[PDB]
Amino acid sequence: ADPLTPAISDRICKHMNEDAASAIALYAQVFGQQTDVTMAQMQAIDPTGMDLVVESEGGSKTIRIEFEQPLKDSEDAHQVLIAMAKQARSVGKN
Amino acid sequence: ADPLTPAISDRICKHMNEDAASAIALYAQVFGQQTDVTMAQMQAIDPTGMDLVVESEGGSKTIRIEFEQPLKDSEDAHQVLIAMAKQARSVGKNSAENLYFQ
Ligand code: HEB
Repeated sequence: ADPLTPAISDRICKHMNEDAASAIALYAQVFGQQTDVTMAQMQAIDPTGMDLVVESEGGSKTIRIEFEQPLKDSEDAHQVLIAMAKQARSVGKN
Repeated sequence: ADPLTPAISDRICKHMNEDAASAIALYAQVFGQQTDVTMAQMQAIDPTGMDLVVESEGGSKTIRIEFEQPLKDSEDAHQVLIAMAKQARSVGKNSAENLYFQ
């Protein structure tokens, strides 16, 4: 139940970039409305949103995705990210 | 750098059964040599191995997967589990098919 400190953010991003690099690209494609996503890495996460580095058509744009509900702790972030991954996977397969 | 205590095992297994249920089935399929796995849940994890409950059309079999290298801490476990999931996915991409001739 750790608060979303910058130290926690770097930890979440570090692990998210290696374990769920697939989900990060889906975030950029579905919620970030990015086409032709090659790679996507998480740069930061805070209570109100997350920042993604999206590689596309030989170009590295950084986008920001705002959570509808503000996050309070690490567990809150965990639950939103898992749900967003499911929502993204459903839309991508269709 | 948390040691792999029984309390840590319960936490890892809980999260792995929630966010990684797909990868635990690949563990049963690839490393556990189980064919036609319906569901697979992780029951326990310790430095020398992990215990899986594998359901295969009403089988509910408990198998044990022994790690090549003993785990040292929770970070080591984290790394090992990810590589095993990637490896399991890779072998799955090299698909096998019964072969028949014209
Ligand atoms: C933040 C919070 C968190 C935490 C603490 C964690 C922790 C963890 N984890 Fe995690 N994960 C996560 C969040 C997380 N996580 C996510 C979000 C994901 C995603 C899922 C998907 O992909 O969708 C994962 C995912 C995951 C997976 C899957 C991947 C693949 O692809 O296969 C695995 C195996 C893991 C492991 C793990 C471990 C061992 C641990 C302990 C250290 N993970």
